[PDB]
Amino acid sequence: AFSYSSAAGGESKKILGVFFAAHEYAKNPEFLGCVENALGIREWLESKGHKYVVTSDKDGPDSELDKELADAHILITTPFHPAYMTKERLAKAKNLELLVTAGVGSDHIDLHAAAEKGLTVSEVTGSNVTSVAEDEVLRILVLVRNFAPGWKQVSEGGWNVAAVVHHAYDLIDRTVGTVGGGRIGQELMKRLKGFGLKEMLYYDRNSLGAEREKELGCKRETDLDTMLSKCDVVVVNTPLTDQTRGLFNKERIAKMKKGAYLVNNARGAIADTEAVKEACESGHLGGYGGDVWNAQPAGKDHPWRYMPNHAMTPHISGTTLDAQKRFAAGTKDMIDRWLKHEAFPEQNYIVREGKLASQYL
Amino acid sequence: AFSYSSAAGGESKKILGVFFAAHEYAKNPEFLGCVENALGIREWLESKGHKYVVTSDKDGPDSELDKELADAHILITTPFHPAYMTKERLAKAKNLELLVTAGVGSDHIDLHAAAEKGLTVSEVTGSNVTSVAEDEVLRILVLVRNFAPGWKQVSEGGWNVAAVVHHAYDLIDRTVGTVGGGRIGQELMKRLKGFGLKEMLYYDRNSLGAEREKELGCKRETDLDTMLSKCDVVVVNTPLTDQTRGLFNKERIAKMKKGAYLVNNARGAIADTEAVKEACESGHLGGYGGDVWNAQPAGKDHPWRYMPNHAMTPHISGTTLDAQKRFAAGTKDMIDRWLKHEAFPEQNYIVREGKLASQYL
Ligand SMILES: NC(=O)c1ccc[n+]([C@@H]2O[C@H](COP(=O)([O-])OP(=O)(O)OC[C@H]3O[C@@H](n4cnc5c(N)ncnc54)[C@H](O)[C@@H]3O)[C@@H](O)[C@H]2O)c1
Ligand SMILES: NC(=O)c1ccc[n+]([C@@H]2O[C@H](COP(=O)([O-])OP(=O)(O)OC[C@H]3O[C@@H](n4cnc5c(N)ncnc54)[C@H](O)[C@@H]3O)[C@@H](O)[C@H]2O)c1
Repeated sequence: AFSYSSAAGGESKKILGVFFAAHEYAKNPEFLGCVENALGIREWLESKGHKYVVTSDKDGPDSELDKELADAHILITTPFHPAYMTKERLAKAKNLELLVTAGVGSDHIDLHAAAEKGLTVSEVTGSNVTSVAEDEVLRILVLVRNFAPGWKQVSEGGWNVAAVVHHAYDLIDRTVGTVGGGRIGQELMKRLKGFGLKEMLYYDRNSLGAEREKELGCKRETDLDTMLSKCDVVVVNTPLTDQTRGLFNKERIAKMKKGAYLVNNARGAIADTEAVKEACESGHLGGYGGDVWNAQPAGKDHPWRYMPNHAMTPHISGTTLDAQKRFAAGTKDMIDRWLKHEAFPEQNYIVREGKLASQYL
Repeated sequence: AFSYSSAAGGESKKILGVFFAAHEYAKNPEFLGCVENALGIREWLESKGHKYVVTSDKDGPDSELDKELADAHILITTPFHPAYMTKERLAKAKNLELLVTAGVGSDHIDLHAAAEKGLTVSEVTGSNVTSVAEDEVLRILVLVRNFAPGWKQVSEGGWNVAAVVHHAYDLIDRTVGTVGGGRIGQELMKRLKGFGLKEMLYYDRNSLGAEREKELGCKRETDLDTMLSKCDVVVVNTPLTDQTRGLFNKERIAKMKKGAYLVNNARGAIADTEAVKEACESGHLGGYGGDVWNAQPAGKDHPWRYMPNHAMTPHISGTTLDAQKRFAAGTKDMIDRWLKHEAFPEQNYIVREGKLASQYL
C-alpha cells in the first residue's frame, strides 16, 4: 500500500526468491531456508518499500519463476531447490541486476550468459563448507563400513551380520584423495586427521602452503590419474565448471582402485550418471554416495537412487538448520550492501564486471 | 584318524568355537570370523592332534553348543554371535579350562561363575577399538546430520529436502561426552579432534595423563550427571559390568539435554530398552544408534528396530573384514600360548586366578 522506496528516485525494487517448500516444518522459525520463512527478510525488505515475491514453483515454462522473472531486480536462488537460469530466462529478466545464491555453488546460473549481460552473481562463500566436510566424512564411513544395508536390515526385522560385513572395512591405513583443495577439501582433511590414514592426498590447480600441507597432514598430487590410482576413497570438492562437468566418466572411474569409494557432495554432473551406476553394479566401485544430483529435484527414475552400495540422499548437507543460519545472514548482508552501492567481500563474487571467478574457469 | 597329540600325555584337547554363519560370503577367505572359515586355524589345530568343533547353533538347550560343551577344554566365542555361558553351562563344561573371546567384551560369559570355577577368560584387547571409534563417529554424524531418512527417501523414489533437514544439524561447536575413557573412548576423541567441538569430555574411574588430555583436546568430568547435562552427543564406551548394566535408564536419559544424541557401540544392556524407545518417541533424545543389543540375535520385535530417529544395525562395527584379521590372529596367539603354558599379555585377561580385571568391577 506504499508506492515508493528508500532507493534512487524511490524506485520500488522487486526481490524474487526461489526456495523449496517446508510446509509444516516451517513452524520452526530457525528453518529460514524455505519458501514459507524466506530467510526471515520479508519485513526488512517490505519496510524499505521493496517488493518480496517467493515461490517453490521453478520447473517448466508455466512456472511462478517464469511469470515473476520479467520485472525482478534481484534474484535469490538456493542450490537445494535451484532456479535454472538459462540464457532464455536471463534475457526475459529485463530489470535483473543481481543474482545471489543462498548457499554455495552458482552453476544453476548460466554464468557465461550472466557475464555477457553484465549481471552480478554472488554466493555465501564459506557458509556451509564445514557442514559439507562433516557430511563427506559421514558418507566415507557409511560406505567403507557398510552402514546403510545394516540399518535397512534391522529396520525390516532381519538379523544377518555376514550380509553386511562381507562388504565392510575400516578406514585406518587407507588412502583418501580430495579432487579440490578449496574450503571443503581443506575442512575434509582437517576432519580426517585423526583417522590414521596411509596418506591424505589433494588435487587442485593451486598448491596450499607447504606450512598448510603439514597442518593438514596432506601431500599434493600433480596428475589426477596418479592420485586416483593410489586412492581407496575419492572425494569430489570442485565447483561444477566446463573443466569439471563429466570429469568422473567411464575412463576416469576405471583409473580408480578396484572396490574404491567415490563421494560427491559437490555437484552431481561432475560424475557421469550411467558410468557411476555401472561401476557400482560391477563392483569396480565399492560404493558411491552424495547429496547432489545432475537434476534437482532428481527424477523418480534417477538410477543413483536404486544402484547397489549407494549412500545417496536429497541435497541436505549444506542446508542443515545450522548452515541455513549462516547463508541466510550472508544473503541479507549482500542485498544490504547492493542497496548501499557497497562491494561484497571479493570471495563472494562468481560473476563481476563481465568476468568469472578463477575457480569457475 | 590319529588318537594322540603334542600336549601332556598326548591328551587330544577339544577346542569348541561358536561363530555366526557367513554361508556364501565364506567364499572370501579374508572372511575369517565365521563358522565356515573358523578363524582359519583348523589345520593348525588338527595337525597337533587336537579336535576343532564349530557351530552357529548356540540358542535353546537342544543346541550344538550344549551337546559339544561337556568335553571341551577350550571355548572360543565371538561377541557378534555370542554363546551365553550361564552358571549352568559352565557347570556342565567338565573339561573347560580356557574361554577366549574372538573380539572385545566377554560379558556374554558369567565372569563371577567362571572366576569361582578357576577358569581363564581372555579377549583380544585392542583388536577392533579403532574400528568401533570410526563407527561411533559414523553414528554421531548420521544422527546429527539425519542421513538415514534421506537415504531411505531417495531409495524409495521420493524428494523432500525439508522432511530431512527439519531434524538435521552440524556437529561443529557442539559438546561430545564419552562414558568411558578407555581404548575406544580415546580412539573416538582422537577422531573428533578436527570437528571444532565446543568441548570434548570423558567420564572414567581413571584420569588419563594431563599430557594425554592435552593430546586428545579433552577435559575430565568427575560427576556423570554433570557431563550429561552439558552434552549435545553422548557415546557409551564402558564394558557391560554390574555398575554399567541399565546405566542409561529413564532417570539418566532425562538428565541429558533435550534433543541430545545417544550412541552405543559398547553393549545394548548399558541402556534400558524401553527408556531409549520412549525418549526417542518424545524427542527428549534427538536419536539413538549403535550395533549392539541386549539380546544377540535381537528378537524380531526389539523396539530399537522400529523407534524413530534410530541409527541401529546388527553387531557389525568390531567385525569388519579388517577387524576380523586382528582378532583371528590374537585368538590363535592365545591358544598357542595356552598350549605352551605361556602367560597372555596382562591386558587380555578378563578372569585370571579367580579375579576379574579392574574394568569389570
Ligand atoms: N552439498 C552441498 O550442500 C554443497 C555445499 C557447499 C558447496 N557445494 C559444492 O562444493 C563446491 C566446492 O566448494 P568450496 O567451498 O570448496 O569452494 P572453493 O572455491 O573454496 O574450492 C574449489 C576448488 O576447486 C579448484 N578447482 C576448480 N576447478 C578446478 C579444476 N578444473 N581442476 C582443479 N582444481 C579445480 C579451485 O582451485 C578451488 O581450490 C562448490 O562450488 C559447490 O558446487 C555443495
Ligand atoms: N561394537 C563392537 O563390535 C565392540 C567392539 C569393541 C568393544 N566393544 C565394547 O566396548 C567396550 C569398551 O572397549 P575398550 O576397548 O574401550 O575397553 P577398555 O577396557 O580400554 O575401556 C573401558 C573403560 O571403562 C571404564 N569403566 C568401567 N567400568 C566403569 C564404571 N563403572 N565407571 C566408569 N568407568 C568405568 C574403565 O575404567 C576403562 O577405562 C568393551 O568392553 C565392549 O563391551 C564393542
